[PDB]
Amino acid sequence: HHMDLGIAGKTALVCAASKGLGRGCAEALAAEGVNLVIVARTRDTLERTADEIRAASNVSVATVACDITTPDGRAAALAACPQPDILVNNAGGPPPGDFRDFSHDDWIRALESNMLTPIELIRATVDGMIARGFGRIVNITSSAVKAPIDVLALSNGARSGLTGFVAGLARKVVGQGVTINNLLPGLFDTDRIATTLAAAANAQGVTVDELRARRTRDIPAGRLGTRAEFGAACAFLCSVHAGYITGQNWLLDGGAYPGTF
Amino acid sequence: HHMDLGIAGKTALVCAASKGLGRGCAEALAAEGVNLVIVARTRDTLERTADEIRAASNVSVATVACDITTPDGRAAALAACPQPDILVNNAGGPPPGDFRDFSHDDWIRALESNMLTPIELIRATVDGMIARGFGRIVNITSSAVKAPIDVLALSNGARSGLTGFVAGLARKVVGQGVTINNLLPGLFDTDRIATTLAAAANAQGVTVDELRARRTRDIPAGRLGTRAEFGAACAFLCSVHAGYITGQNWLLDGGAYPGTF
Amino acid sequence: HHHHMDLGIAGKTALVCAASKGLGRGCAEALAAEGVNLVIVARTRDTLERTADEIRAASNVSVATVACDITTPDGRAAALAACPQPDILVNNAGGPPPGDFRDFSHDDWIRALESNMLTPIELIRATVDGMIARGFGRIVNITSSAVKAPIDVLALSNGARSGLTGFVAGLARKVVGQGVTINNLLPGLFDTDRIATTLAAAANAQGVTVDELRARRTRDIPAGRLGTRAEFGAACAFLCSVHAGYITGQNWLLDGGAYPGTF
Amino acid sequence: HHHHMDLGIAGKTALVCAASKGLGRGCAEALAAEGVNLVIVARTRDTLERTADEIRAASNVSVATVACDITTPDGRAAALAACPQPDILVNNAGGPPPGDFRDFSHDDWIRALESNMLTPIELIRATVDGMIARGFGRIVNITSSAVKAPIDVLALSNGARSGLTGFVAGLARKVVGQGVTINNLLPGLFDTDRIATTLAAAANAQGVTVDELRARRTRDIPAGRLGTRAEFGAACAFLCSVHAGYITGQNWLLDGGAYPGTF
Repeated sequence: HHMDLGIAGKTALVCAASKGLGRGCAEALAAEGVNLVIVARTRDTLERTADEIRAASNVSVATVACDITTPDGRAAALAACPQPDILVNNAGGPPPGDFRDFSHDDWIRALESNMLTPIELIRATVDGMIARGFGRIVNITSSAVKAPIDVLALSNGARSGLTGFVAGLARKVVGQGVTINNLLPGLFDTDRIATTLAAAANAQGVTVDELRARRTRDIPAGRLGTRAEFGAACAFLCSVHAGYITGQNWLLDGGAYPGTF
Repeated sequence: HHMDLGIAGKTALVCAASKGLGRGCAEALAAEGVNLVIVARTRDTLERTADEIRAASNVSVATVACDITTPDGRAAALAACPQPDILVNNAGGPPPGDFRDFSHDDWIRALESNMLTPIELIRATVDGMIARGFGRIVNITSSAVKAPIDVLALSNGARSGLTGFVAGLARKVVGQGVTINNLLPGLFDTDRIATTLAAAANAQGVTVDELRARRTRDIPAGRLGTRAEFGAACAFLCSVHAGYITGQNWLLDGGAYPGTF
Repeated sequence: HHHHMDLGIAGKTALVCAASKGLGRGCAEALAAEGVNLVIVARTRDTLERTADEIRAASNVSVATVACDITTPDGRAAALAACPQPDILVNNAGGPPPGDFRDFSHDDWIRALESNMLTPIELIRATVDGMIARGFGRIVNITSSAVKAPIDVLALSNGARSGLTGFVAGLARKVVGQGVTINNLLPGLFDTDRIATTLAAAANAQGVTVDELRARRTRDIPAGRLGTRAEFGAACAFLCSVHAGYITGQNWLLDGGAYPGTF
Repeated sequence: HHHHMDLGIAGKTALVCAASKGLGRGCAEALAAEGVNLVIVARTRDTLERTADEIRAASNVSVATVACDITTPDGRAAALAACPQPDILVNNAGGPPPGDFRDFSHDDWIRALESNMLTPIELIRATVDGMIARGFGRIVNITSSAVKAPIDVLALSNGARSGLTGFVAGLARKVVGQGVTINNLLPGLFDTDRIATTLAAAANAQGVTVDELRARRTRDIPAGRLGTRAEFGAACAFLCSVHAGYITGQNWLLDGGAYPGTF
C-alpha cells in the first residue's frame, strides 16, 4: 500500500514544461494519473516531451505553444485549460547583469515574466478551484529568493515580489481547499544549466568538468539536483495529503543556502 | 504507478509514538514497508498501538517502554534499534507558565527533553547512517519555533536550540546521504490536544464546542490538522526523493503563522 | 557635561522623498538636527514649502524643495537636478489602496510597482555611483512591516515592496565595501496625519467612534501605542551615521512588537 | 551649533557583562558617553579594575566593578548585590571552543547552555520586575551572526544562542507595553583582542602569516574590514535610548553584509 496522492483524473496546467524543472513536474503529475496541459514557446520540443509523457503514463497531454507573457498567449493557454485543479507557475529568468545597465523596459519585462504573469494565471483559475473545493498552486521560483545573487537583480526583484504576493493570498484561500506554495530550486542538472555551464567554461578558460566541480564544491550535498526529485516534491504538494500546507517556501538546494530559516 | 518512496525494508526508530503525531509518523512509515521500533513511557498504550500498526501493515513493530530522557532509558531504546535508517525525534513539551516561576531545574528538564535528548539520539545513530550512505532524521518541533508563544518559554527556548543545532549539522552530513529536517506542527487533532482543550473549556466557563470554534477561527484553513497528513509529510521527507532537502523547517499549520518566511 | 552621540554627518546632503509630512518629514527633521543639508520632495508645493519654512527655523541647515512626481521620468529628473550628488537618499512613497487582487487591472500592478519598487531603484541607480566615488553613501528605504507579514487586502504593496526588498538585498552586498550602505526601515502603525485621516474614514464607514477604532488597533500592538515620526526619524538618522557602516541589507522592524515572528 | 542626538538616558544605570574588553567594553564606553552610570562585570579583577579606571577618566559617570563568575548562582548574586536595580542590562559571554558534537560530553552541552542561555535568562528574571515597576527597561543580548547562519564546528554556541533567541522573542512581546524592550545584537567578525589572539593561533597552526589569514577572512566580508567595538557600542546605545521604545524582539546583524540572506 504505497502512498496514494489521490489526484488521479485531476487536471494540471504546467508552464514552461517542455524541458527542465517544468518537465519534471509534468512527468511526476502524469505518473500520478493527472491529465496535463503543458505550455512552452517552441512547438517541436513541446510535442516530443508530450509524446514521451503520454507514452510513459496513461493520461492525456495537451500542448500549447505560445508566449504566456502576452495577453493573447496567456489567453491561448487558458483556453486549452480553463478549469485546472493544479497550476504550476514557471518561467525562465532574465540574463545576469548590472542594474546600472537595465532599462525601465528590462524591469517591466522581468516583472511580467516572473511576477505578473503568474499572478494573472492565478487570478484566472483560482475561483474555479474555490468553487470545486480543491486547488493546488505551485510556483517555481528560486533559492535566490532566500539569498539574492548580485548579478540576478531582475529575477531577485521579480521573484521576491511574487513571493510576497503569494504569502498574503495563500492565507486567504486555504480554508476553501486551495493551497499556494513555492518551490525554490538551487542548482539542478538541466540542459539549460549544462549549456550555460559550457558557456562560462569556454569563457573562463577552464574545462567543462573543472567548472562543474567548482559549482559542486559550493553545494554541501556534493551533487546537482535532478528534475525527477524536484517533480516529486511538486507532486507531494499537489496531493490530498498537503491541504494543511500553504504559503510555504521549500528550499531544494542540497543545503547550499546557509540560513537557519 | 503511484509514488514509490523507496524505503520498504528500512528501519525507523520513532520517539513518543504511542499516540498523536508520533503515532501518525509510525503509521505512515509502516504503510511504506518500514520496519519500526516505537518508544513511549507507558506500556499498555504502546503495545496496543503496535498491535494496530502490525495488523494494518506487513512490517515488524518492536516496542520500548522507557523514559528516553534518561541515560538508561535512552540506552534501552538504542539497544532495541542500534542501526536505524530513519530517526523521528519527538517529545512532549513542558506545561505553560511564567518564566519568573521556572527554576533552574525546570530549564534543565526542558532542555533535556526537547533539545539534548534529540541531539544524543542523533549522535548515537548518525555514523551508522553515514557508513551506509543513507539516513533520514526528522525532528518534530513546533510552529512556536517561528513565532514563540508567551506562556511556552521553556519549549520556545529548548526547541529553538535544537533548531539552531540542526541547521549547522544538516549541511555537514547531507553529502554523505543523510538529511536532517524539522516538521513544525500547528494545532493538530490529537487526544492530548482534545483533553487539553476540555481543560481550558471547563475553566473558561465555555463549552467544548465553543472553545474549539475559537481556536479554529485563528486557523485560516478552518480546521485542525490530522495525524495522517502529518505522517505523510514525514514519510515524504524520509523518501529517496528527498535527498536534496536538508535543514528545512516545514510549517504544517494551515497558514496560521503570518510571516512570509 | 556628557558628550552625546555625534553621528558624524554634519555638512552632508540628503535627498528625502515624500518629506512634506509623516515619516518622511520625521526623517528630514532628524537629519537636519545632525547638520545634514536637505533637499525635500513632495508632489504638492504649498505644504512642502511650508514644511521647509518650519525646518529652516528649527535647525541650522539649508533646506531646498522640489515639487514634482518622482514616479515619472520628468519628476525624477527634476529631483536629481536639485540634488545631483546626495550623500544620503531616503526612499518613501504612499502605497496603493487596499482591495481584492481579482478586481485589479493590469495597470494597478504597474502603477504599484512603479511607485514602490522601480522609482526607488531608479533613484538608487542615479545616485549610487557618486556615493561610491566619494567613499560614503547611505540609502534608507521606507517600506512596511507588511513585508514581514503580508495581508491579502494589501496585495499591491505586498508585492511591490517585497520586490524592492529582494533587489536591495543583492545590491547592498555589492557596494558596502565601497562605503555605501542600503537598509530598509519597516514601519508598523505610526501616528501620522495620513493614518488619522484613514482611520476616521474607517470609523465613519464602520459606524464606530474614532476612539473605539483607535483602541481596537492599539490592542493588536504589544507596545500599546502608535509609533512617532520622531523615533522613526531617529532610527533613520542612526542608519545614516558614521556608526552604521557595518550595517547593510538589513530590514529593521519598528512596529512595537506587533509582528510575532522570531525573525 | 547642531543639536546632535541626545539618547535621553543620562543618570540611568547599566549592568554590563564581560565588560573588561572587547564588545562589552565597547557597550560600556558608549553608554558612559551618554551619561549612564555603570556596573561592569568580568571574572578577573586586575583587567576589570584597570578598565574602570580608564572609563572613569574618559567620562563623567560613576563606574563600579564586580569580579565574579556570572555562570554560578554565587556570581549572579554578587553582580545583583552591586547593581540591584539596573535600568539597562547587557548580556554578554564568550562562547565554547569549536569541535565536532560527536566528541562532546553531556557536560559540554550543559556548560554551553549555562553560559550562553540560562545565565542571561536568569539575569533578565532578576532585573525585569524593577524595570517594569519604573516603566523603563532596556535589555540587549550580545549573541552572534552564527544565530542567522550556523556552522557545524560551533554546534555548542549555535544551539545555546539560538535557544536564548527563541526565549527572548516570546518575552519581548510580553513586556514592551510596560516600557521594557529586549533586543539582540548579532556581531560578525570584530577587531578585538580575543579575535586577534585566536587568529594568531590559527595562523601558527596553519603555518601561514597573520596577514595572510587576516586577509582571507576579510575576503569573506563584503564590507572589506572587521567591525569595531565602538560602532558596536553605538548600536547598543541607540537600542538603549528613549528613541528605541518601539523596537523589541529584534535581531540586528552587524556583520558587514557577510550573511547573504534577505532576512
